[PDB]
Amino acid sequence: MRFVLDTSIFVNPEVRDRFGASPTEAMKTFLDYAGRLFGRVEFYMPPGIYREVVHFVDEEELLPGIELYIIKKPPNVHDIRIPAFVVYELIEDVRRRIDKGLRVAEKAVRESVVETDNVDKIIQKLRRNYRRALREGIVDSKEDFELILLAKELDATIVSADVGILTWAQKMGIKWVDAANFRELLEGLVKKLGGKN
Amino acid sequence: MRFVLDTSIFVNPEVRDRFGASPTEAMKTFLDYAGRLFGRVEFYMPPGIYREVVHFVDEEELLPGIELYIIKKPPNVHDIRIPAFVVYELIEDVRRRIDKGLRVAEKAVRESVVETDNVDKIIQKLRRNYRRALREGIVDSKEDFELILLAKELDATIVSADVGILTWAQKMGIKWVDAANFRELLEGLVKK
Repeated sequence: MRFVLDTSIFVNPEVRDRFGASPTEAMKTFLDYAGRLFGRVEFYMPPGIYREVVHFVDEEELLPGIELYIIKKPPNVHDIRIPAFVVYELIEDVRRRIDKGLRVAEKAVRESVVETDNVDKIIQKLRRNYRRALREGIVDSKEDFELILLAKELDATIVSADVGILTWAQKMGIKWVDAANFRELLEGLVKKLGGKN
Repeated sequence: MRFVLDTSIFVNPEVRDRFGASPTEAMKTFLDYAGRLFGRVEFYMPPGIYREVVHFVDEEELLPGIELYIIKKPPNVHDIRIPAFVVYELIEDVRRRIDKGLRVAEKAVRESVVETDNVDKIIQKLRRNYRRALREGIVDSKEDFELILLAKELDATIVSADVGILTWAQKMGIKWVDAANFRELLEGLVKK
């Protein structure tokens, strides 16, 4: 049994809280389950996803588990074929993520700026935040593709709280589970396989 | 012989001028060649590309040719498989198209915003121009994929002046020609 993990159960405050009060504690709780399933169940992340979660998590404090129990593996691309509609999936993902980023970038400017600020100061704040929304929207959509393609090739279950990802997985015939229910699934996997829970 | 046409030879002033002084004139000149090659050479556009060209071209003033000699055909997507690296090509294309838009949005904001605008007005000018850059960057990248996939399925030659599209065609082993030389290519086909 193989799982491909999105950032959700570690970095999304409304789902990672089922595992811990911080990303580091959430990861620690996850790794305790992953350790108890070592050799029976494998957990994968594309490298770009892993780099995002460990921006928030204390990697040094979670050795050896953080390196042994999460497999960092980019999907294979050479000689691999995918449905053509995947391109439309990626396009909607980019538009979905960028539109949200623009709102976030706008709301961020409207909290920092005061009516007395000059024109150039206002423009540089919006341009900076808009540029960040675009670049993050693009990388994250590519990372979404990596997750999908990795789980497809591994015949693994995707673990995410992102509705767009789960619908995309569904359409491609990829197994998935809602990340909000992942701890429940992990608890049931330990009980099905033995050992202290 | 089959050709898949980008907007270039109709809407890009630096390329269509080789066919006519306006998009309508360019289309008229092109249809002149396309009519005389009817039955020998077929010309295709994805529907989204066609709608873009005829926003600038008076479709009414060019009947019957504009309807007979250009085949509007979306690529097939159902049950179609593509190489996975196409998605990476599309990602680079999106970034390329968005980057171009940012320059357009940049100059447009720079001219539109004035010292007197309140905070709401500056934000609305910036948001409006950036959203338009994003929207067009997204549509153009999807149309670029439609062009690419169409030419793939037809084994047709892409006709474009867009560096992104030609590089994408090259990587995928799709025939292409620089649209700046298309009239010259058409002239040589007609003499045949």
